[PDB]
Amino acid sequence: MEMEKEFEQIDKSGSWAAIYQDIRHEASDFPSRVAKLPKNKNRNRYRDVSPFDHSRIKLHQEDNDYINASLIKMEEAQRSYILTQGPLPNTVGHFWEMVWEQKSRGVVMLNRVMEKGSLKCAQYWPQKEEKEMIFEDTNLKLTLISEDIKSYYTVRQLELENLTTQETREILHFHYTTWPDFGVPESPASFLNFLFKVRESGSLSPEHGPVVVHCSAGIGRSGTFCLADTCLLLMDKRKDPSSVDIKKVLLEMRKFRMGLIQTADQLRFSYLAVIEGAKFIMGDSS
Ligand SMILES: CCc1oc2cc(S(=O)(=O)Nc3ccc(S(=O)(=O)Nc4nccs4)cc3)ccc2c1C(=O)c1cc(Br)c(O)c(Br)c1
Repeated sequence: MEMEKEFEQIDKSGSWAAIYQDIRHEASDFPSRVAKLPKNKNRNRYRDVSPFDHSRIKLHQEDNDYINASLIKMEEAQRSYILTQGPLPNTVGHFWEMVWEQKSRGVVMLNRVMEKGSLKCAQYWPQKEEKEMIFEDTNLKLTLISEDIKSYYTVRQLELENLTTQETREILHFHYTTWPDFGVPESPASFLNFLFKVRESGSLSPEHGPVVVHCSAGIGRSGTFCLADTCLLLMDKRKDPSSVDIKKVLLEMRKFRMGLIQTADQLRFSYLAVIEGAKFIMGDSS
């Protein structure tokens, strides 16, 4: 397995930061003019994380169509993802409008609402069945249907209702709750399990709109999720799985949203996830 030995090489040489800087300097740079318009400043959580104009998700409202969200299209893998920031108190309605308009079936959340004593995103889903949320600005209603709390993640069934047309849709919320406040998980086992539970739900499948994936900024943990998913799918599709180059896949995804994978530790973790996921498939039973 050519990837595992590249991993040992980099580890032995302690050159993860070196590899990561090469990726940073090779990464695409495209205009992000809409994101920097002054009227949009309170729609962005971070000054330096903007969607490229060419891949940004547009809301269907003539008013202001801006949301900090990007479409990542992986042609060969036939996967699409929407990566977005954790919603702000003033953008929770826009977030659910995007979910509605894009026909998404799943929302993947990779952070806790509070980490390190600070708020990382708004509480944007209801916490009790009988206390639904209404987003008056985008005319949507959100009801908690069920909630299944597991050791490393929680899954919620939500009902989204378009109050204007009275159409309703079932949305699955996949909430990974155990990413550490600092650094990355020591083992990728629970993260890979989570990813494949999202897969089995149908939320990544082509009959639905793109999954919505977010963390704090929508580039770091979120990038690790998409990169691992796409790499593992490509290894199943190609005649030669060892031809999959995680660095090249990462650079292709960075054509669609800047900053994916924020630290050298996240880069190493992404390799480790792909390697261990591959090895699990090679020993798979049935
Ligand atoms: C490929 C995705 C996946 O990758 C994983 C890696 C681990 S791991 O971190 O503990 N590493 C690991 C663990 C075990 C093995 S193994 O040698 O025991 N191979 C297999 N045993 C049963 C089936 S396959 C090889 C590597 C654990 C769990 C998974 C995992 C799953 O949790 C998982 C896999 C599939 Br396929 C699946 O349909 C679902 Br649902 C979950």
